[PDB]
Amino acid sequence: EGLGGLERFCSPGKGRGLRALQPFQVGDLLFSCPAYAYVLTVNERGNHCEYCFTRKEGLSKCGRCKQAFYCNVECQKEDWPMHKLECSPMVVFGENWNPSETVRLTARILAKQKIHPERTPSEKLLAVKEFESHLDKLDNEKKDLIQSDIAALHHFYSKHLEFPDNDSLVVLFAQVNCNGFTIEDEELSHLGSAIFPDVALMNHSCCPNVIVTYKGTLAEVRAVQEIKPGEEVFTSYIDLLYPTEDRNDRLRDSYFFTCECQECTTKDKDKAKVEIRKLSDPPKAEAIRDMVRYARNVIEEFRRAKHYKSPSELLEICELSQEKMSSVFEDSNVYMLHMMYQAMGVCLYMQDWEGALQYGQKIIKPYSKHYPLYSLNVASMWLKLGRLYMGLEHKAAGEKALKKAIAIMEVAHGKDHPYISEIKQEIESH
Ligand SMILES: Nc1ncnc2c1ncn2[C@@H]1O[C@H](CSCC[C@H](N)C(=O)O)[C@@H](O)[C@H]1O
Ligand code: NI
Ligand code: NI
Ligand SMILES: [Zn+2]
Ligand SMILES: [Zn+2]
Ligand SMILES: [Zn+2]
Repeated sequence: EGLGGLERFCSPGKGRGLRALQPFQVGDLLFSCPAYAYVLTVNERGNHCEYCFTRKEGLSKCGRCKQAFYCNVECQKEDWPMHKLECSPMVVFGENWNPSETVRLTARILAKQKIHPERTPSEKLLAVKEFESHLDKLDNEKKDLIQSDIAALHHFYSKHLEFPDNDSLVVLFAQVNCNGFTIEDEELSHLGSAIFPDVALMNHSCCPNVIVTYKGTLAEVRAVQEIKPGEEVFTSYIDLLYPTEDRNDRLRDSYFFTCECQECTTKDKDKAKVEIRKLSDPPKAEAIRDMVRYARNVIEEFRRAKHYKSPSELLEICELSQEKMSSVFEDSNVYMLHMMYQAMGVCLYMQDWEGALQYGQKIIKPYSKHYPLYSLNVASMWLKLGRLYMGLEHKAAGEKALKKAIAIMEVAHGKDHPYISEIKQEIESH
């Protein structure tokens, strides 16, 4: 089956890719991909529906496990062939049931291949079986991690799946690591993980021409730039706030390729991204190389500390790190912004609304200067600052920030996306 107005071609040096045949304007929808296989992240059960992802109050709990909710019984029955892979296992394993989301999603992919071997509507251009794996590029540490996931798959999903051999399972796992998507809500909060075959056919660019948004469990690809007939459709696979070197470190590590787009070539946004303090005695080169090294290393240590250190301690880390950095860097620097965004999140947990709003206010502007025009990160930030304002009863400011969020969202999600009608109703109440 073909996908209208688009075409799968051979992108030189980028393997298989998707190009446009007709023109697409900013905001236009390229295509929609129903999810081939998906799973709702554990920290969201009860909040969202396990079948359609609809966010609602009062959802039908599952009688057997009491850990899976639905809007009604049609969603419960419709989700059974997939939920049964964990209902009983969740009750029998109890506190020992902790498969990694990657393992859960892969189990669902195996169940899907068994129930529907034929090509699905989610595979009109690219098929799950023909996914790029990058297995020959794997080293021993990465092969060891894929081995731990195969051990988890067998350990938790043996009641129903018919596993092939380790050769086939390390391939599928490499394929999921290369083409698996993560679903986020209107605030970029993680909801789940899914497999979107046709969507996984678009290569990466740091200057993307399309954004992927989700309408429930449906992928929607909308043009954020003008796409002319014959030019490739490009998506951003990573967080575009960081400098070139950081971006490619993530691209090479996770996707086995070194981007070459205009941005990675000329590195225009790099300067402002690593703004140095216009001091009287401007910092020395080696001082900057040393500060970038320290910053990158503390990013990693904070990722590690978020797993056992109390919020007070984490906040102390963002403050002390921002202290030591503020001597070479400007607050617009992406490393100061990183520590600040993390601090704002910690305040959001502690329910220190005013502290979270203060940090947000400080972050938003540089955030706009660093990301593209239509960026889901910028929109979700405006959305968060807007709901912070409205919660605290700052109607004027909340209305301004919310309007900014709807500005970008109308392009990315389309003007009729339920998220937008929801924010508009959010403006008509406080
Ligand atoms: N800009 C780019 N430069 C080189 N390779 C790219 C690229 N963008 C995507 N890729 C390749 O695309 C894979 C992502 S899945 C995207 C489609 C892929 N080209 C395929 O034929 O199946 C990456 O692992 C990498 O191999
Ligand atoms: Ni996770
Ligand atoms: Ni991706
Ligand atoms: Zn539902
Ligand atoms: Zn259940
Ligand atoms: Zn790039």
